[PDB]
Amino acid sequence: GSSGSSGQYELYMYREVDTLELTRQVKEKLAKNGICQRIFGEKVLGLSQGSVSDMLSRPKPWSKLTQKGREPFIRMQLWLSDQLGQAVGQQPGASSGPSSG
Repeated sequence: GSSGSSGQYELYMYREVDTLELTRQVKEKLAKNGICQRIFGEKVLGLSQGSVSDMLSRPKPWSKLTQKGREPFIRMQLWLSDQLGQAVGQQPGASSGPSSG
């Protein structure tokens, strides 16, 4: 009977989603936890820091996204429920400030 539950991307290979409400749900769940959507994009989604910014700010509809364009949105959809519980516990140790002298 009920057999999957975490809802792997194979559901979304066929069916459509509201990419605007998806990015919304994601942005909220991240904000509710003080997660920088940048580092989420970098690690979880796997995307460049500006590419994911443009994504979450001004997505395209599912109908525009090809399979390679849906990949980050799929990982977004999963992460909502799935949380992708590999591993947590490491910030990016590093920083810089400007200098001129």
